[PDB]
Amino acid sequence: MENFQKVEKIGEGTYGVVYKARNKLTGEVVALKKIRLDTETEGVPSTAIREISLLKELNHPNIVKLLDVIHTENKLYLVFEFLHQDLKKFMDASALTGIPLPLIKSYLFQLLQGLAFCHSHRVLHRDLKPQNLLINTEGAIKLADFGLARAFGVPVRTYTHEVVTLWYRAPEILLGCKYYSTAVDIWSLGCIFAEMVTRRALFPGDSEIDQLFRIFRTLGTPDEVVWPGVTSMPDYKPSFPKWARQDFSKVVPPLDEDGRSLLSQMLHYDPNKRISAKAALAHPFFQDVTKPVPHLRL
Ligand SMILES: CC(C)=CCNc1ncnc2[nH]cnc12
Repeated sequence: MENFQKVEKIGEGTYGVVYKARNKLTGEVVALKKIRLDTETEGVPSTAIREISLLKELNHPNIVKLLDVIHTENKLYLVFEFLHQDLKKFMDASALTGIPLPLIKSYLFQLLQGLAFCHSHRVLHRDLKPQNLLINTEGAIKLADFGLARAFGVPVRTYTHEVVTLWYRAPEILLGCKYYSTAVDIWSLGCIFAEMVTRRALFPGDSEIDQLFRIFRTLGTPDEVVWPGVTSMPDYKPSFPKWARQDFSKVVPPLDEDGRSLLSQMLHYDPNKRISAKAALAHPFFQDVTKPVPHLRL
């Protein structure tokens, strides 16, 4: 765009390149995202424009602010508030010592607040992953790209030919449910929570079926007792191997009883039984939550 001076390429997201750019008028550094490469023949649907415009109104201190929407030359650029680091980078940087529990608890608490806010307005993210969880020097964490999947139906091989991670995908999505709920976001967060604690991805599948079988090997193959209606799901197959559920004490050491209790509720098979963001904020796990300052050198 021309009202901005790019100052860097922050990377390549799901929808296009993300640049660090300086707004020439204001002088504020912002995150500029050019949307959808190649696949955009129509002239940018009025429908995505309308969904996006709605997001401009969704403001919360734990939601990365959508500053502007620029449909120029029949192209779309979303201007977001800029944050210096994402959680993926931070975790890689805390690989040897781990992220302290107090920090983990504060980050989870703030994430659940942003989520409860979006969920109350019937807005879903549906593509939560460490990469779109941004952190700053004050101890805050914010959810990036909330509601965009609804605007632009999420693909796997990006314009950069990159393969979209399935590691945080909820089982109802993997089994073909097309009317997914706010529960999908809680499943993803449960997975990110377990990853922060153990310093290893919970379910690093490399194909849809590998993703699903890794979930089954750990949580047990779902049946009609734990998930009523599972066997009627589109991609459900009577030929799925039947695996037993493992003990969470073995899955997420050394998380204490409160954390494991919370995690198991975030990881319920049945989307309807899964804990909501709102109820999770009330869990005993957060009784001693604080807001500590992270360790980052930019
Ligand atoms: C390309 C990508 C995966 C990196 C992280 N994204 C972001 N990085 C930095 N500032 C931002 N503001 C909005 N989104 C932001």
